[PDB]
Amino acid sequence: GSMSCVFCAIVSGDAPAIRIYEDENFLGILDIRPFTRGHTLVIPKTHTVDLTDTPPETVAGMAAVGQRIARAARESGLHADGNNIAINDGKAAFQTVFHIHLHVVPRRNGDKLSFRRDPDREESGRLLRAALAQLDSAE
Amino acid sequence: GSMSCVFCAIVSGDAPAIRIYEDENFLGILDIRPFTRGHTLVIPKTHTVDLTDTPPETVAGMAAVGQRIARAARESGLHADGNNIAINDGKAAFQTVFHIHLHVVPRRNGDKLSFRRDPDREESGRLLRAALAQLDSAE
Ligand SMILES: Nc1ncnc2c1ncn2[C@@H]1O[C@H](COP(=O)(O)O)[C@@H](O)[C@H]1O
Ligand SMILES: Nc1ncnc2c1ncn2[C@@H]1O[C@H](COP(=O)(O)O)[C@@H](O)[C@H]1O
Ligand SMILES: [Zn+2]
Ligand SMILES: [Zn+2]
Repeated sequence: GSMSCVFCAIVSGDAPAIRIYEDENFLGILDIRPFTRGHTLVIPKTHTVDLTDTPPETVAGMAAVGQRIARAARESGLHADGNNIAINDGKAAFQTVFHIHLHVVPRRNGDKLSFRRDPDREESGRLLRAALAQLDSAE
Repeated sequence: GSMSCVFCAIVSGDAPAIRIYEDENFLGILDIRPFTRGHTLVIPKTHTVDLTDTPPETVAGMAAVGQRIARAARESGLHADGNNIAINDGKAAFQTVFHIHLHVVPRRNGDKLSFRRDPDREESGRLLRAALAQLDSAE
């Protein structure tokens, strides 16, 4: 899977990513074509393609991780006032990487975003990791 | 809550909706301003506002229900080839109803959708309910 799927390769540590979150089942990385700074992908470590073949428990967990990252962005040095959470199920819904995943796109009041390059993704990653660490400390 | 929040009112049976799904914790209804036919909102029966105050278990479950509706749309007479799942967390992310909810927007190959009126929402509801009933029978 690692040699044929870029998200499997990243999960296996065989392809590069700016990683911001990881647990037993999910990996959160920065998108390489961010809509906004801190645009994050939540990627189940098991390869399935979309909503037709992904266990509900995986979709459920992916959403929960997405929430955690959303909360972090809102308290982070990226100054998020909100977030768009998205799953693009199938090619007709804009799917281009055929390993299921969920987007967390940080938003800011008056950002005039319409639905793609971050001047310093490493900084955005560091800010999100610091915010996630802070949420962890508070619990 | 029912008199001050339109989604609470719908959950309480105090305001109209075309309902397509219901369990102990969630209600799925047709959006009144659909992006596509069968555009569905999944609404937790408990009122919370966004990702900052909604229990993770609720976000997780909302996503699972959204998946079920997505799968139904794909096998339905609305002919969905895919779906966009969205949560708009906060006003900065386009939130306009301040009771947390999740969008399932059916998509079709070559539909040229860009991110709003259904000629027959009752028909779209009937088609989704029939597809959901069919998924239930298969399990
Ligand atoms: N190697 C990669 N690392 C990080 N993000 C990626 C990589 N390849 C593709 N993406 C992103 O994954 C998303 C896939 O699109 P979609 O399938 O519509 O969610 C896009 O936003 C891409 O920019
Ligand atoms: N009474 C209602 N019944 C069904 N859908 C509604 C109603 N009022 C608002 N909506 C929809 O709820 C969504 C709220 O926007 P957002 O908060 O961005 O998800 C919009 O797509 C509205 O068209
Ligand atoms: Zn994969
Ligand atoms: Zn409410």
